[PDB]
Amino acid sequence: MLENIRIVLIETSHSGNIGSAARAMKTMGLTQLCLVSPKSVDEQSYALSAGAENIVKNARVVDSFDEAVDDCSLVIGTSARLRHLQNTLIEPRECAEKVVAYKGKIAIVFGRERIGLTNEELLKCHYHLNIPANPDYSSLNLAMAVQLVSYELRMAFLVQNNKKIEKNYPTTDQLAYFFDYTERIYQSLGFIQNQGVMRKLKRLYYRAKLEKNELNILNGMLSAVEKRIDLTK
Amino acid sequence: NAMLENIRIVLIETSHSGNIGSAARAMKTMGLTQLCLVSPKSVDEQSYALSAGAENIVKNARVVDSFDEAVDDCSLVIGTSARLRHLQNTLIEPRECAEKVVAYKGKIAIVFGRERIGLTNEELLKCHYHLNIPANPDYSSLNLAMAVQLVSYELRMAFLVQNNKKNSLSLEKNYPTTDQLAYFFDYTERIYQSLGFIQNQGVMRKLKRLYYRAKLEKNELNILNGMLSAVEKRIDLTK
Repeated sequence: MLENIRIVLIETSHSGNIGSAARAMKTMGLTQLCLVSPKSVDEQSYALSAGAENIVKNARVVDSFDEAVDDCSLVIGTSARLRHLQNTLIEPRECAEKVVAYKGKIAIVFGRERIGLTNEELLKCHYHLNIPANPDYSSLNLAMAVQLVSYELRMAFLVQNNKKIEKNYPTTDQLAYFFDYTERIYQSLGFIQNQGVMRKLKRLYYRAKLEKNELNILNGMLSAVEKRIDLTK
Repeated sequence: NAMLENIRIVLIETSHSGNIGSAARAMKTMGLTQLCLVSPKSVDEQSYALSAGAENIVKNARVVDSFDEAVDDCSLVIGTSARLRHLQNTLIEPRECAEKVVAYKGKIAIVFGRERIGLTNEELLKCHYHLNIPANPDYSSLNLAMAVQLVSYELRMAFLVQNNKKNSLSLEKNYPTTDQLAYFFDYTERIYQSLGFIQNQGVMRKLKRLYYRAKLEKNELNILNGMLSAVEKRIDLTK
């Protein structure tokens, strides 16, 4: 379900925004709202929720970011395209596709009304979600950003349910391990000297859509090489 | 630039003057600039306040008394609507809708009907397509600003994907030759037989299948040949 997604708002300054976000969530089928030290949750939150009062009432209220995301193994924060976030920057479409496919708890984290998220809060996210926007005017209202992300989450959920089609292949930990395994070895061999190799390698292996059998063989090859490396220090 | 400027956003009878502001803001975040109001109930400081830096859009908005004037000079007209069964032939959702707008060689009005009322029979008949936003069946009413934000966003995404297309087709005239890939397979074989990994021809067969299915780029082949050389140097250093 959309039930494993927690929507987290950090220090919402305007209490109406919380109602608007509850409404936007409910409109798309989301329910789990989390507020990290909201400035206030009040009659204005309840009024703007307009039928989504249940989402507001059931909101988890916590005093910290870490508390908000304590049992989520995937954490995504909304961000501007800051230079230092370039390797983990993603957009809502790809994000929605990642999320709907994820096994486990996911938190999507929206920052403060003007400021967004601090770098320290950003460091606590695995991916950084950027909404493509007018470069001259690229900050959304907090509830509208939630509305758009909630909307791509439902588009992705529906597309997936249109097939539920079905094919057992390779699981994502098996594959990310294949990467790390590949990275360790070829780094050891003097070959990998930056991220570029591992970027092309994943772009290739996705395209191929490795069968479980194929992952097996590429894995046995790593081991055979490791044996020789390990049998040479 | 923007061919987002050939798109007029029309808001039918807005109520709270703040809603005009919140819609102008949503538009500006996505690069839309043309706003038209039909008989707004009121426009005042709140229309400006809620625009949050999108005042220009509110200042320049048209204000008319009729749907006909509101869509003057637009030959593609899209009205938002509930999933009304009698409109089944012309109902579309925001993704398909944006692809059509973006390929439309003329001016387009997208008309946002009144919250929880929609458009009249006459107004619906005057739309070429009817735009419904997939939503919770149990709670499907977007307020005005939410609806404009989402349609504007799909519009911008349609615009970007179309402009990414116009560039990238020219941008992979480098695929390896048959002999290059073949050389790579014999090289993989030799090396992995040298290791003591290969015992039967099935490994190579499955590998060719994999790599042919992949359709290796020349630079990908380069990397993979580079790994085999990396492994080779190590083998050649042991014995």
